Amino acid sequence: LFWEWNVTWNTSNPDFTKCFQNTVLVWVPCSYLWVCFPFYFLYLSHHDRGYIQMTHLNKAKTALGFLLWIVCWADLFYSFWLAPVFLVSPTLLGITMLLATFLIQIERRRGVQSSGIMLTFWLIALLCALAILRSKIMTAVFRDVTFYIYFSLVLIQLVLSCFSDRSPDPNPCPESSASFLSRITFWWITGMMVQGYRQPLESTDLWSLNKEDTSEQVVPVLVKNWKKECAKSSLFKVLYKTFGPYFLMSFLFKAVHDLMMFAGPEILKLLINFVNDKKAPEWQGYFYTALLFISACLQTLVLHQYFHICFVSGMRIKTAVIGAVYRKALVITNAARKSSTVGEIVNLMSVDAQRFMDLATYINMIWSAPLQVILALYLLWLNLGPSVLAGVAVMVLMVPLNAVMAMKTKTYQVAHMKSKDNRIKLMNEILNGIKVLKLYAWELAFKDKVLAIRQEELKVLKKSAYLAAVGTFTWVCTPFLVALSTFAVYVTVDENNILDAQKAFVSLALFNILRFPLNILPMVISSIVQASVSLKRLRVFLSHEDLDPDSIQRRPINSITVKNATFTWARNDPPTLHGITFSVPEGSLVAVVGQVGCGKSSLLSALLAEMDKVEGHVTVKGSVAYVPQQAWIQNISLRENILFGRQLQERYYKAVVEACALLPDLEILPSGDRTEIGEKGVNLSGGQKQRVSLARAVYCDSDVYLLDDPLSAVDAHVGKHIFENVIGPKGLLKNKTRLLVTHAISYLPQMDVIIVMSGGKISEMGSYQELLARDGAFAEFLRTYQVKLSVYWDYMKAIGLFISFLSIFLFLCNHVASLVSNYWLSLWTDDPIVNTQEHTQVRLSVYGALGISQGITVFGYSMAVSIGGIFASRRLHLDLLHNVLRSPISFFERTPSGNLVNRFSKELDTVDSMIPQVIKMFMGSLFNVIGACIIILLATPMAAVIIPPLGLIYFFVQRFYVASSRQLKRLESVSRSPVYSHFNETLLGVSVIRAFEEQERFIRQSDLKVDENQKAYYPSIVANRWLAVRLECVGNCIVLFASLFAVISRHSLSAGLVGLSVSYSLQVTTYLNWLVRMSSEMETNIVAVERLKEYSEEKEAPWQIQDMAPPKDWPQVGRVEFRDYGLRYDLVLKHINVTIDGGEKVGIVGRTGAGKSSLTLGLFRIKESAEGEIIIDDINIAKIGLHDLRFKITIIPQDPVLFSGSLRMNLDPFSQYSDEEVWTSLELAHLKGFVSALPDKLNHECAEGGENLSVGQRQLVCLARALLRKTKILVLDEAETDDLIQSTIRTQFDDCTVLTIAHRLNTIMDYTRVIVLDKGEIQEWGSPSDLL
Ligand SMILES: CCCCC/C=C\C\C=C/C=C\C=C/[C@@H](SC[C@H](NC(=O)CC[C@H](N)C(=O)O)C(=O)NCC(=O)O)[C@@H](O)CCCC(=O)O
Repeated sequence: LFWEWNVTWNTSNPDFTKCFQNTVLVWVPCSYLWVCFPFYFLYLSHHDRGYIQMTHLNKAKTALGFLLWIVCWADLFYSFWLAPVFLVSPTLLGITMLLATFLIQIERRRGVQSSGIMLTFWLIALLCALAILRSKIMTAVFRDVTFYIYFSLVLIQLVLSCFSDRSPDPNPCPESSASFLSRITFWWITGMMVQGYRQPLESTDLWSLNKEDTSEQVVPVLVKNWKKECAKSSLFKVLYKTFGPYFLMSFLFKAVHDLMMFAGPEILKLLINFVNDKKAPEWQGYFYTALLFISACLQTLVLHQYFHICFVSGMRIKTAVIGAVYRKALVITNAARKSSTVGEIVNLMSVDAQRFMDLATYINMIWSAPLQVILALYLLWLNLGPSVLAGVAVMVLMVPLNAVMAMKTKTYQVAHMKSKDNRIKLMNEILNGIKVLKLYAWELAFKDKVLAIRQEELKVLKKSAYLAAVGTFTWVCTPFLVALSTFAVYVTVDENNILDAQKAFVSLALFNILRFPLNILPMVISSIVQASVSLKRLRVFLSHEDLDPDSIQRRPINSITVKNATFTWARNDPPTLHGITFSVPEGSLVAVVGQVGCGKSSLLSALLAEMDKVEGHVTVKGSVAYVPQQAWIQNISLRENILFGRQLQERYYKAVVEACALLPDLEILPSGDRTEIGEKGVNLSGGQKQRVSLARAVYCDSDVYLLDDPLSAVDAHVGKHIFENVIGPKGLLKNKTRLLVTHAISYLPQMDVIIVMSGGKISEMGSYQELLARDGAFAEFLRTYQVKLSVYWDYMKAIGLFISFLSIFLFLCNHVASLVSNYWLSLWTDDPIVNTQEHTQVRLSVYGALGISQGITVFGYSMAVSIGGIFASRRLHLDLLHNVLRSPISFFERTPSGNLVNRFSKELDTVDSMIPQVIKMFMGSLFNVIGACIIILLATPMAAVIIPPLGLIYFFVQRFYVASSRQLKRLESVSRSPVYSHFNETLLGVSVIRAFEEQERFIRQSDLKVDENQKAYYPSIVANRWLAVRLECVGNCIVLFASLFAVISRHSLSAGLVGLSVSYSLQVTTYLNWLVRMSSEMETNIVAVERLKEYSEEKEAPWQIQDMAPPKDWPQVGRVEFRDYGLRYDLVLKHINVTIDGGEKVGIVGRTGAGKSSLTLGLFRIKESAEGEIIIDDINIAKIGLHDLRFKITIIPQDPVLFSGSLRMNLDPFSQYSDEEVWTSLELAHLKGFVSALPDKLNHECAEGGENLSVGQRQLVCLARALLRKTKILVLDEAETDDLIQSTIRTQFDDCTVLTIAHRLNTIMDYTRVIVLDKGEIQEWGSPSDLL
């Protein structure tokens, strides 16, 4: 009377036995709350949130828990008033009920608004009660009424448990306040999604993070663990175990998900067996159908809990890594600073942290993928037998083959990356010197130079396309690669074996499962190798030696005290300052004096605890303001540069700004002091950078100032003014202890104390007059001296219509072939079993041929698609480059250089890497979903009525997801860049920050910048889970209906038709979610194509008109004639009617604001003539093509910008002039001695802008360019080597006509026929003799 099959599996009324009802159905819920409870105290204790108040809901639940216990014990009372189960079961139920009410009580105490255990437990109890209820109502007072009361109370308790209790910024994330049901299905983001449909998302209306995802909590925890280990020993992975306890729930969730996923094919086997057998009740089939849907729903909920936990752990890992690296960068010693690069360190933060999030999502595969394949193997084995091994051998041949590919893809990126940077380093060199480049027609040469690098880069992309082809091939047809071999061996080995519907289709479903773990595991292994590579970098960085923090005694308010102190720049390097001793009293001006490399700047570095103190005692008293030699400028506005995170005082600020003589600099700058100075914003001259640095130090109002050569780049008058109003005894810092490093004698007599040193050693310090009287070292020193479809059509044109249509045809052929192969397997399964099947050889051969066609087609579209991607990228980059180069300088000056150089990099990276792969994934998923839907209706046509409900809801999520995700996927991208770009700045001014003691402010700044990025990132990773849960639920509904419609119509179809319909239904779930994701990725990445075709409407005079082309000797004499010239800019140039005769030296004089320089722009047609007819000799300029005239006229600009490469490519990019001409021109440019000195001869590799070369040399190289050009018309733009360049321009260019715009009248006096420009008009036209 406990368990039989007659009343439970062979009867049309599926009733449970009486004993089963009273034993197992009651042991399930009571025992469910018994194994988790002891484990629930762990969570309830470790995690606390206060206590919830006394509410009616909490009490209602507690009172019903008391009554429920009574009712269950009331049964024991009546039993006490024969059957053994009538004693233990009621008491056990009462006791577990007493545990339930105690649990809601303690959950109130521990502050859990919504409970998961107190919901699943009631759900399980309800289902058990429902089963007994149905049985008890089918049986029909004494003990039944107690059960009805129990069931009603349990139902009301379950309904109550759904509501969220009262709680223990104006925009907190609803993560914490959401109930259990909302947390399971991620419903709390729905509003944020739906708002994303009408109200465009902004960084302000974004949620704030939780307390578990903020830098202030995640970073100090990892820092403490890192400190504990170092002192304990310093290994690293040991520390990452801290994330383990949280990451541990991922283990349980993945373990549950694996079994839940494998419960699918078993139910499919049961269903196929049911359809095969005629003598079976319909309720049996309905049971399997409902069980499959329940299993799928539990699987998806568990999987998306696992994924969310895994993603949150990775985000925390990134946050902790960023925080730890930033906090360490402020403490590492000098040698460690130089051990890396301000560049590599930033790249370490940018790459290692991202790799950790990238790894986290699939690190669990190392233990899950093996189980997800091994368990399938055993299921396949018991289904088929030994023939499985012959299949798995192919699986063996798949892992290494797939791994080597993942090995190649790992390395090819490197060969691509170094090729990309080499391009992007060159493009800036083009963009910085665009005017000089387009002054004498270097557009083509540099275009070809860039295109060569582009081709070298595209070779690697072609190789990566060939690799990704095999990768996709394996991913797509690994299931069938296994299936064909396994079925062939199974049929061939033995004649007696019969392949029915259940074997073939359950094995096919199992292979569909095997597909994922097989092809993800090598990718996980490669990612682990990369992460372990990055771990070594993080180890060697975090383990760096921090500089002694107490080396310098910083006593709060004899001002500076040094006795017998020797300092080093490294532990093993020799001392730089040997045995220094000096006492600087309060409010005294001390000047450090020495030669180059003496040790002056080292003294100020040592007073800031930047040098490594090998011995001594330093007692700097009070706050220190450091003015470094190399000025550190924050990208913030000039006002905040001077303020330096300090309260603004209008009177003090306005006293500081002009005392540094920053008023003219404020005037020239556009926005004044609100202008964005720094590398990214407006560039500033060195002297201006010094003034701002000094102004910042003066505003900081310290007592001790360390001025490491503040007046190096300021002019003599500006320097004297600054010293008078700032550093001098009658300036701003009169009472401040100033210690200045100088090599200028002009202010030395005003200094109170002069510390003169030699070779890092104190050498007879003293006051100026006393030192002069002593006549020693100081005397010697003094004596020394919604995307539109048009974008998609444009991209498909860029690929090429033939390639695009061929790729589309090959997908259709691949997917039709796969569908036909599966249908053929379905026909094979249900064949006359005439003892076995006789079509075996024929059907096996046909199935093999279809699969070979499938594989050949798959490798086909990828190759076409992948090659089409390369073709489109090549054409897009070429078009962009041609449009930019042909564009006038007005674009360059109007559009920011940063925005333009963004597309030359990010857009090309997107088109080169992301777009083709996303198209492949999107179209593969779309065709798989369409094919599965097609098969569903082929097997069950009545499933068409299920389309409208799903097709509506699928329409909504698809409409709600992409409209919102594109915002977040953008909001994150624009927010992660300010993080690293901040760190770089912090890395440039570590010494300044430590001197001002502003570590904490920058720590908070970095924490805030990381938190903003996380705020942008977390909603996206929750939107992924939201979308996936919705679409997986849709897929589970479609599997439910597809199985149900086969069950109801099992007398018209075959288990094979069922086997195929349900098997494809199981595939629909994992493909709908990826289809919508890939639609989102397409709608986000295809905008890059629009950004690339933006400059399509490139606009300058067509080069080489070839219709009015001039003769070879166009400047026959060089007769220039400005005939009523007017230059628009309202008119800078106006009423210009001048004539410069051939071979007549002519200069242009004028003040700032005149049309002097603009006149040169007129000669080279930089700006089109608003009204003018400039004619050289007998030919109009406006008619001639640009290149022609730009080649026949030469210019020596203000600052010659030398381009990266060899000197010969600088002189002659086209290599048109012979080597003898280059040598002669270089000799004639007073450069033969220097140019012969480089070991590379003419191939000297000059860096960006010729940093290695001096300014004089670069000027002479530009003169050499002009001389090598050998043209009759030459223009000069004048600002030490002036004597040399002036003599050289006066030496052999007397034959040629030279215009000269000089800000100095001394040189212009030599040139006859001076033209003076007052405000664009010709004020005077005649020789300098007539001028005076
Ligand atoms: C892509 C292969 C090359 C191209 C092949 C051509 C066409 C293939 C057809 C369909 C494409 C996609 C199929 C399934 C997704 S499936 C998405 C993936 N897997 C799961 O959803 C986990 C479920 C799985 N069954 C398991 O074992 O847990 C995942 O981790 N999602 C995380 C998230 O939600 O963000 C995988 O591609 C994701 C892996 C992508 C990757 O890391 O390269």
